Amino acid sequence: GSVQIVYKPVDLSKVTSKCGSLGNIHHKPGGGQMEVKSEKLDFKDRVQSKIGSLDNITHVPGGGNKKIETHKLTFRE
Repeated sequence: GSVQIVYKPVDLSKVTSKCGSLGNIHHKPGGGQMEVKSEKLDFKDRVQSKIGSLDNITHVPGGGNKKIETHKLTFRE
């Protein structure tokens, strides 16, 4: 009972951008008020929590292109 597996993916992709002039970008947030009351806080096994955040981001990638590629081969008898 012979088994023969061949996994030959080809990818010639191009995630491309072109942008002549990126700019003149103003991010002027006007402040705020945050209150959080808790008694107890238990966490376990790969928890990702934020509690009480006042957070400003300005993110101007000239490019900002992303490619995510997952090859997963699994074999069981």
